[PDB]
Amino acid sequence: RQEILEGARRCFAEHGYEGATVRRLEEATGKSRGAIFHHFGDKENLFLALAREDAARMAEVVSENGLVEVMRGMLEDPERYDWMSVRLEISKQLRTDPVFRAKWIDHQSVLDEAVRVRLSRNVDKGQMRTDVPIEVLHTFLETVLDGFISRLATGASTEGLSEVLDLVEGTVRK
Amino acid sequence: RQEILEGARRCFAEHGYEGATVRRLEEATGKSRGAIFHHFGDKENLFLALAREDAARMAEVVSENGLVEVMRGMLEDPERYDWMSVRLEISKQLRTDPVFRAKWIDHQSVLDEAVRVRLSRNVDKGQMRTDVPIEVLHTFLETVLDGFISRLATGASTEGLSEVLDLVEGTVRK
Ligand SMILES: [Mg+2]
Ligand SMILES: [Mg+2]
Repeated sequence: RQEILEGARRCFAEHGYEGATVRRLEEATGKSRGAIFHHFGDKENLFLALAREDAARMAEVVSENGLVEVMRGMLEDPERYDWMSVRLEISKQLRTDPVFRAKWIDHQSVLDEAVRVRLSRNVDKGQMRTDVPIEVLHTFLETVLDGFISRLATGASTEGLSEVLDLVEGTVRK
Repeated sequence: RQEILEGARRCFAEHGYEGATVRRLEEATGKSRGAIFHHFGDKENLFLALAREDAARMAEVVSENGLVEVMRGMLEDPERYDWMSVRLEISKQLRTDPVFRAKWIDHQSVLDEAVRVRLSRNVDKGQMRTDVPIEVLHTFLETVLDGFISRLATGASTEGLSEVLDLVEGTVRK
Protein backbone atom coordinates (compact mmCIF):
# COMPACT_ATOMS: atom_id res chain seq x y z
CA ARG A 1 0.00 0.00 0.00
CA GLN A 2 2.76 2.38 1.03
CA GLU A 3 4.68 0.78 -1.81
CA ILE A 4 1.75 1.47 -4.17
CA LEU A 5 1.35 5.14 -3.10
CA GLU A 6 5.06 5.99 -3.42
CA GLY A 7 5.28 4.43 -6.84
CA ALA A 8 2.02 5.91 -8.06
CA ARG A 9 3.07 9.44 -6.88
CA ARG A 10 6.18 8.96 -9.07
CA CYS A 11 4.13 7.69 -12.00
CA PHE A 12 1.57 10.54 -11.89
CA ALA A 13 4.41 13.14 -11.57
CA GLU A 14 6.35 11.66 -14.54
CA HIS A 15 3.42 10.83 -16.87
CA GLY A 16 0.50 13.04 -15.73
CA TYR A 17 -3.06 12.09 -14.55
CA GLU A 18 -4.51 10.63 -17.83
CA GLY A 19 -1.02 9.46 -18.86
CA ALA A 20 -0.83 7.49 -15.57
CA THR A 21 -1.90 4.18 -17.21
CA VAL A 22 -2.59 0.92 -15.46
CA ARG A 23 0.40 -0.29 -17.46
CA ARG A 24 2.55 2.63 -16.15
CA LEU A 25 1.28 2.23 -12.56
CA GLU A 26 2.27 -1.47 -12.42
CA GLU A 27 5.58 -0.41 -13.91
CA ALA A 28 6.12 2.26 -11.19
CA THR A 29 4.99 -0.02 -8.34
CA GLY A 30 5.87 -3.61 -9.35
CA LYS A 31 2.26 -4.65 -8.43
CA SER A 32 -0.70 -5.74 -10.59
CA ARG A 33 -3.81 -4.05 -11.97
CA GLY A 34 -5.69 -6.27 -9.55
CA ALA A 35 -3.76 -5.51 -6.35
CA ILE A 36 -3.85 -1.79 -7.21
CA PHE A 37 -7.61 -1.58 -7.75
CA HIS A 38 -8.00 -3.97 -4.70
CA HIS A 39 -7.14 -1.40 -2.10
CA PHE A 40 -8.29 1.74 -3.91
CA GLY A 41 -10.93 0.83 -6.56
CA ASP A 42 -9.98 3.25 -9.33
CA LYS A 43 -7.33 5.84 -10.39
CA GLU A 44 -9.32 8.71 -8.86
CA ASN A 45 -9.25 7.09 -5.42
CA LEU A 46 -5.54 6.39 -5.59
CA PHE A 47 -5.16 10.06 -6.52
CA LEU A 48 -7.28 11.23 -3.58
CA ALA A 49 -5.32 9.04 -1.15
CA LEU A 50 -2.09 10.73 -2.39
CA ALA A 51 -3.82 14.18 -1.98
CA ARG A 52 -4.78 13.20 1.55
CA GLU A 53 -1.15 12.26 2.30
CA ASP A 54 0.03 15.64 1.08
CA ALA A 55 -2.71 17.26 3.21
CA ALA A 56 -1.69 15.41 6.39
CA ARG A 57 2.02 16.39 5.86
CA MET A 58 1.14 19.96 5.19
CA ALA A 59 -1.13 19.96 8.21
CA GLU A 60 1.78 19.01 10.45
CA VAL A 61 3.86 21.78 9.00
CA VAL A 62 1.06 24.30 9.41
CA SER A 63 0.74 23.28 13.04
CA GLU A 64 4.35 24.21 13.65
CA ASN A 65 4.78 27.38 11.59
CA GLY A 66 1.84 28.12 9.30
CA LEU A 67 0.99 28.06 5.62
CA VAL A 68 4.00 30.30 4.96
CA GLU A 69 6.18 27.46 6.17
CA VAL A 70 4.54 25.06 3.72
CA MET A 71 5.39 27.52 0.94
CA ARG A 72 9.02 27.83 2.24
CA GLY A 73 9.23 24.03 2.07
CA MET A 74 8.03 24.12 -1.58
CA LEU A 75 10.96 26.45 -2.43
CA GLU A 76 13.36 23.90 -0.88
CA ASP A 77 11.87 21.02 -2.94
CA PRO A 78 12.05 21.51 -6.70
CA GLU A 79 11.77 17.69 -7.24
CA ARG A 80 8.09 17.81 -6.30
CA TYR A 81 7.04 20.30 -9.05
CA ASP A 82 6.01 17.42 -11.37
CA TRP A 83 3.49 16.15 -8.79
CA MET A 84 2.10 19.67 -8.25
CA SER A 85 1.25 19.86 -12.02
CA VAL A 86 -0.67 16.58 -11.79
CA ARG A 87 -2.68 18.19 -9.15
CA LEU A 88 -3.67 21.16 -11.47
CA GLU A 89 -4.83 19.08 -14.46
CA ILE A 90 -8.21 18.25 -12.74
CA SER A 91 -9.55 21.83 -12.18
CA LYS A 92 -12.84 21.76 -14.24
CA GLN A 93 -13.55 18.33 -12.83
CA LEU A 94 -12.98 19.75 -9.33
CA ARG A 95 -15.26 22.71 -10.00
CA THR A 96 -18.14 21.04 -11.79
CA ASP A 97 -18.17 17.31 -10.83
CA PRO A 98 -20.02 17.40 -7.49
CA VAL A 99 -19.18 13.97 -6.19
CA PHE A 100 -15.49 14.39 -7.06
CA ARG A 101 -15.54 17.91 -5.55
CA ALA A 102 -16.91 16.67 -2.25
CA LYS A 103 -14.38 13.85 -2.13
CA TRP A 104 -11.45 16.26 -2.83
CA ILE A 105 -12.64 18.63 -0.15
CA ASP A 106 -13.09 15.80 2.39
CA HIS A 107 -9.63 14.49 1.60
CA GLN A 108 -8.24 17.98 2.37
CA SER A 109 -10.05 18.42 5.64
CA VAL A 110 -7.05 17.67 7.88
CA LEU A 111 -5.24 20.60 6.31
CA ASP A 112 -8.24 22.93 6.37
CA GLU A 113 -8.65 22.18 10.10
CA ALA A 114 -4.87 22.66 10.79
CA VAL A 115 -4.97 26.06 9.11
CA ARG A 116 -8.05 27.11 11.19
CA VAL A 117 -6.44 25.96 14.41
CA ARG A 118 -3.19 27.74 13.65
CA LEU A 119 -4.86 30.99 12.82
CA SER A 120 -7.02 30.65 15.94
CA ARG A 121 -3.83 30.23 18.03
CA ASN A 122 -2.28 33.32 16.36
CA VAL A 123 -5.37 35.38 17.10
CA ASP A 124 -5.39 34.09 20.70
CA LYS A 125 -1.81 35.24 21.07
CA GLY A 126 -2.57 38.69 19.64
CA GLN A 127 -0.21 38.21 16.65
CA MET A 128 -2.50 38.87 13.75
CA ARG A 129 -3.79 42.17 12.61
CA THR A 130 -7.36 42.70 13.86
CA ASP A 131 -8.47 45.38 11.38
CA VAL A 132 -9.07 42.74 8.72
CA PRO A 133 -11.41 39.75 9.65
CA ILE A 134 -9.51 36.59 10.27
CA GLU A 135 -11.47 34.86 7.51
CA VAL A 136 -10.11 37.38 4.92
CA LEU A 137 -6.60 36.67 6.23
CA HIS A 138 -7.27 33.00 5.82
CA THR A 139 -8.52 33.37 2.25
CA PHE A 140 -5.48 35.57 1.43
CA LEU A 141 -3.12 32.90 2.68
CA GLU A 142 -4.85 30.16 0.79
CA THR A 143 -4.80 32.33 -2.37
CA VAL A 144 -1.05 32.88 -2.03
CA LEU A 145 -0.58 29.14 -1.62
CA ASP A 146 -2.53 28.29 -4.75
CA GLY A 147 -0.44 30.98 -6.49
CA PHE A 148 2.78 29.36 -5.38
CA ILE A 149 1.65 25.96 -6.52
CA SER A 150 0.60 27.29 -9.90
CA ARG A 151 3.74 29.40 -10.55
CA LEU A 152 6.07 26.74 -9.45
CA ALA A 153 4.20 24.09 -11.37
CA THR A 154 4.37 26.18 -14.54
CA GLY A 155 8.19 26.76 -14.35
CA ALA A 156 8.62 30.12 -12.70
CA SER A 157 11.96 30.67 -10.94
CA THR A 158 12.15 30.79 -7.17
CA GLU A 159 13.45 34.32 -7.56
CA GLY A 160 12.33 36.81 -4.99
CA LEU A 161 9.86 34.20 -3.64
CA SER A 162 11.38 33.96 -0.20
CA GLU A 163 11.04 37.73 0.02
CA VAL A 164 7.43 37.49 -1.21
CA LEU A 165 6.81 35.11 1.75
CA ASP A 166 8.30 37.65 4.14
CA LEU A 167 5.91 40.23 2.69
CA VAL A 168 2.96 37.76 2.97
CA GLU A 169 3.71 37.13 6.64
CA GLY A 170 4.19 40.79 7.36
CA THR A 171 0.83 41.54 5.69
CA VAL A 172 -1.15 39.38 8.12
CA ARG A 173 0.71 40.42 11.29
CA LYS A 174 -0.12 43.02 13.79
CA ARG B 1 -10.47 34.67 -37.92
CA GLN B 2 -12.28 36.64 -35.23
CA GLU B 3 -15.08 34.18 -35.86
CA ILE B 4 -12.64 31.28 -35.39
CA LEU B 5 -11.13 32.66 -32.14
CA GLU B 6 -14.50 33.38 -30.48
CA GLY B 7 -15.81 29.95 -31.32
CA ALA B 8 -12.62 28.16 -30.36
CA ARG B 9 -12.49 29.99 -26.97
CA ARG B 10 -16.02 28.60 -26.38
CA CYS B 11 -15.00 25.12 -27.50
CA PHE B 12 -11.85 24.95 -25.33
CA ALA B 13 -13.84 26.28 -22.29
CA GLU B 14 -16.66 23.72 -22.76
CA HIS B 15 -14.58 20.66 -23.76
CA GLY B 16 -11.04 21.31 -22.46
CA TYR B 17 -7.66 21.45 -24.34
CA GLU B 18 -7.33 17.76 -25.45
CA GLY B 19 -11.14 17.48 -25.66
CA ALA B 20 -11.12 20.44 -28.10
CA THR B 21 -11.26 18.19 -31.21
CA VAL B 22 -11.04 19.29 -34.81
CA ARG B 23 -14.59 17.96 -34.98
CA ARG B 24 -15.63 20.10 -31.96
CA LEU B 25 -13.77 23.19 -33.25
CA GLU B 26 -15.59 23.11 -36.62
CA GLU B 27 -18.77 22.62 -34.65
CA ALA B 28 -18.05 25.70 -32.45
CA THR B 29 -16.95 27.88 -35.39
CA GLY B 30 -18.88 26.68 -38.47
CA LYS B 31 -15.53 26.54 -40.39
CA SER B 32 -13.44 23.60 -41.68
CA ARG B 33 -10.37 21.72 -40.46
CA GLY B 34 -8.64 23.30 -43.43
CA ALA B 35 -9.60 26.95 -42.87
CA ILE B 36 -8.79 26.57 -39.15
CA PHE B 37 -5.29 25.15 -39.65
CA HIS B 38 -4.86 27.68 -42.57
CA HIS B 39 -4.50 30.72 -40.38
CA PHE B 40 -3.02 29.09 -37.29
CA GLY B 41 -1.30 25.78 -38.24
CA ASP B 42 -2.19 23.66 -35.21
CA LYS B 43 -4.28 23.61 -31.98
CA GLU B 44 -1.37 24.95 -29.92
CA ASN B 45 -1.11 28.07 -32.08
CA LEU B 46 -4.83 28.73 -31.94
CA PHE B 47 -4.48 28.40 -28.16
CA LEU B 48 -1.57 30.84 -28.01
CA ALA B 49 -3.45 33.39 -30.14
CA LEU B 50 -6.35 33.20 -27.61
CA ALA B 51 -3.78 33.61 -24.74
CA ARG B 52 -2.36 36.64 -26.52
CA GLU B 53 -5.88 38.14 -26.79
CA ASP B 54 -6.42 37.68 -23.08
CA ALA B 55 -2.98 39.25 -22.48
CA ALA B 56 -3.74 42.33 -24.61
CA ARG B 57 -7.11 42.86 -22.79
CA MET B 58 -5.54 42.45 -19.42
CA ALA B 59 -2.75 44.79 -20.44
CA GLU B 60 -5.28 47.53 -21.14
CA VAL B 61 -6.86 47.00 -17.78
CA VAL B 62 -3.51 47.02 -16.02
CA SER B 63 -2.69 50.30 -17.72
CA GLU B 64 -5.75 51.90 -16.19
CA ASN B 65 -5.81 50.42 -12.68
CA GLY B 66 -3.33 47.59 -12.17
CA LEU B 67 -3.31 43.83 -11.76
CA VAL B 68 -5.75 44.22 -8.85
CA GLU B 69 -8.25 45.56 -11.33
CA VAL B 70 -7.81 42.50 -13.54
CA MET B 71 -8.60 40.35 -10.51
CA ARG B 72 -11.68 42.53 -9.68
CA GLY B 73 -12.85 41.94 -13.26
CA MET B 74 -12.46 38.15 -12.76
CA LEU B 75 -14.83 38.35 -9.76
CA GLU B 76 -17.41 40.11 -11.98
CA ASP B 77 -17.14 37.41 -14.70
CA PRO B 78 -17.98 33.90 -13.51
CA GLU B 79 -18.77 32.82 -17.14
CA ARG B 80 -15.06 32.84 -17.97
CA TYR B 81 -14.03 30.26 -15.31
CA ASP B 82 -14.25 27.41 -17.87
CA TRP B 83 -11.64 29.11 -20.08
CA MET B 84 -9.34 29.72 -17.10
CA SER B 85 -9.29 25.92 -16.42
CA VAL B 86 -8.23 25.26 -20.02
CA ARG B 87 -5.38 27.50 -19.36
CA LEU B 88 -4.20 25.40 -16.29
CA GLU B 89 -4.24 21.98 -18.01
CA ILE B 90 -0.89 22.70 -19.82
CA SER B 91 1.38 23.35 -16.76
CA LYS B 92 4.04 20.56 -17.15
CA GLN B 93 4.17 21.31 -20.85
CA LEU B 94 4.71 24.98 -19.99
CA ARG B 95 7.46 24.15 -17.51
CA THR B 96 9.40 21.52 -19.39
CA ASP B 97 8.71 21.96 -23.16
CA PRO B 98 11.18 24.72 -24.06
CA VAL B 99 9.81 25.75 -27.41
CA PHE B 100 6.24 25.88 -26.08
CA ARG B 101 7.47 27.76 -22.98
CA ALA B 102 9.16 30.43 -25.04
CA LYS B 103 6.10 30.82 -27.25
CA TRP B 104 3.78 31.17 -24.19
CA ILE B 105 6.04 33.75 -22.64
CA ASP B 106 6.31 35.73 -25.91
CA HIS B 107 2.55 35.66 -26.30
CA GLN B 108 2.26 37.18 -22.79
CA SER B 109 4.76 39.92 -23.34
CA VAL B 110 2.21 42.72 -23.83
CA LEU B 111 0.88 42.02 -20.35
CA ASP B 112 4.31 41.64 -18.75
CA GLU B 113 5.30 45.03 -20.24
CA ALA B 114 1.99 46.68 -19.10
CA VAL B 115 2.57 45.47 -15.55
CA ARG B 116 6.17 46.85 -15.56
CA VAL B 117 5.04 50.19 -16.91
CA ARG B 118 2.25 50.48 -14.38
CA LEU B 119 4.45 49.68 -11.45
CA SER B 120 7.07 52.11 -12.79
CA ARG B 121 4.39 54.85 -12.90
CA ASN B 122 3.33 54.01 -9.31
CA VAL B 123 6.92 54.22 -8.11
CA ASP B 124 7.38 57.52 -10.01
CA LYS B 125 4.35 58.89 -8.21
CA GLY B 126 5.62 57.77 -4.80
CA GLN B 127 2.64 55.42 -4.23
CA MET B 128 4.36 52.14 -3.55
CA ARG B 129 6.15 51.14 -0.45
CA THR B 130 9.93 51.53 -0.91
CA ASP B 131 11.11 49.21 1.87
CA VAL B 132 10.47 46.18 -0.31
CA PRO B 133 12.15 46.12 -3.84
CA ILE B 134 9.70 46.79 -6.60
CA GLU B 135 10.54 43.44 -8.17
CA VAL B 136 9.34 41.60 -5.01
CA LEU B 137 6.11 43.63 -5.18
CA HIS B 138 5.75 42.61 -8.77
CA THR B 139 6.29 38.92 -8.04
CA PHE B 140 3.77 39.16 -5.14
CA LEU B 141 1.15 40.61 -7.44
CA GLU B 142 1.71 38.02 -10.09
CA THR B 143 1.53 35.27 -7.43
CA VAL B 144 -1.80 36.58 -6.17
CA LEU B 145 -3.08 36.62 -9.74
CA ASP B 146 -2.11 33.03 -10.41
CA GLY B 147 -3.79 32.21 -7.07
CA PHE B 148 -7.00 33.87 -8.15
CA ILE B 149 -7.01 32.07 -11.45
CA SER B 150 -6.40 28.72 -9.79
CA ARG B 151 -8.99 29.14 -6.99
CA LEU B 152 -11.62 30.44 -9.25
CA ALA B 153 -10.90 27.79 -11.84
CA THR B 154 -11.22 25.05 -9.23
CA GLY B 155 -14.64 26.25 -7.90
CA ALA B 156 -13.88 28.37 -4.88
CA SER B 157 -16.53 30.95 -3.97
CA THR B 158 -15.89 34.63 -4.49
CA GLU B 159 -16.33 35.02 -0.75
CA GLY B 160 -14.12 37.52 0.95
CA LEU B 161 -12.14 37.89 -2.33
CA SER B 162 -12.92 41.54 -2.85
CA GLU B 163 -11.62 42.14 0.66
CA VAL B 164 -8.52 40.03 -0.11
CA LEU B 165 -7.90 42.43 -3.06
CA ASP B 166 -8.18 45.41 -0.73
CA LEU B 167 -5.59 43.76 1.51
CA VAL B 168 -3.35 42.99 -1.54
CA GLU B 169 -3.44 46.63 -2.65
CA GLY B 170 -2.84 47.90 0.85
CA THR B 171 0.17 45.55 1.16
CA VAL B 172 2.03 47.14 -1.77
CA ARG B 173 1.19 50.77 -0.95
CA LYS B 174 3.14 53.29 0.93
MG1 LIG C 1 4.60 32.61 10.23
MG1 LIG D 1 -4.64 49.72 -7.45
